[PDB]
Amino acid sequence: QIIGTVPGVEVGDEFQYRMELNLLGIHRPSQSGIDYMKDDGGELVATSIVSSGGYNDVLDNSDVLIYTGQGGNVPPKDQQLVTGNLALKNSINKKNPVRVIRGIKNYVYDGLYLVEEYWEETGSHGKLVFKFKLRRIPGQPELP
Amino acid sequence: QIIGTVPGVEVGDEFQYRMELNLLGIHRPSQSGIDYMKDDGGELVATSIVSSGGYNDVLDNSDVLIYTGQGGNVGEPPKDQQLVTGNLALKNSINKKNPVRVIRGIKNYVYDGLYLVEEYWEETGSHGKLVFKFKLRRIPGQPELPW
DNA sequence: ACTACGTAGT
DNA sequence: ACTACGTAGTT
Ligand SMILES: [Mg+2]
Repeated sequence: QIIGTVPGVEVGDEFQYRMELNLLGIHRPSQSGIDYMKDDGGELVATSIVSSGGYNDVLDNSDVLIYTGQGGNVPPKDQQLVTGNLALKNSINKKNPVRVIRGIKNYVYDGLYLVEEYWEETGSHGKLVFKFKLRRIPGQPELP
Repeated sequence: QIIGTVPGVEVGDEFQYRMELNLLGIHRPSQSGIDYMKDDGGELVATSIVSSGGYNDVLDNSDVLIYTGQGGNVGEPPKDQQLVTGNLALKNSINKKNPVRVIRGIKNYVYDGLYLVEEYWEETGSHGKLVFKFKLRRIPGQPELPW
């Protein structure tokens, strides 16, 4: 469970399957968009996320990414501040890097990001959704 | 769609996940336990099976394997398994006497070698619905798997 | 647009 | 036993 850059894995590096990410230690979950662990105080923190179209994420060509939280069937219900969602929230204060893998060879490693903030939105269904603002840490190579 | 031994793939060779099997040409389906094709005459035949715990397969340490058919919600309202697709392929493979690759789950999968399908039968489970069982015997003369 | 012994953590 | 940004081959 590495935080930050993983040996041998360069920005721009591509992969065909979620499990290749698992093998390399990039992203563990087979399916879940968010991977996390415990810190040196047992609070949850985020290590990596996947944005592959599973939700309505905002992936322009900028250093900022809006990542939707997980859950809530997205019969609709409120997303919840536990697990990955929680991990991501905590990662704002912890200011730790988070690997970002983007879907498109179906996945590219996008580099490191910090979680700057989060908020709740209320969708059409009437239920709660989380949104996380991640900014790409400066100084890294660029992905075409 | 190869029948029998696949180049480079030796008995005892291990694999972490199912798509690796697909890549090597060992077992094509992403999820399904049975892989098949059509023969010179367009009848279905089986090429490989996976036994990973998805059902109640009998996997002692012998040359004989009891493999459960697919379907019927058995891995969700119970119903009769049906003699089509893989099940059918496996049935036909009894007469055709062709080898079938066997991959066993446990690095989560091992190649177990080649087997022949010797017979099949129907069982009636508690639910009251039909299930197929296939008796496969390991072809003699192959290396052995540790266990 | 389906069936399907997927698959890694609560 | 459930949760969850998973996949091939349509036989
Ligand atoms: Mg069909």
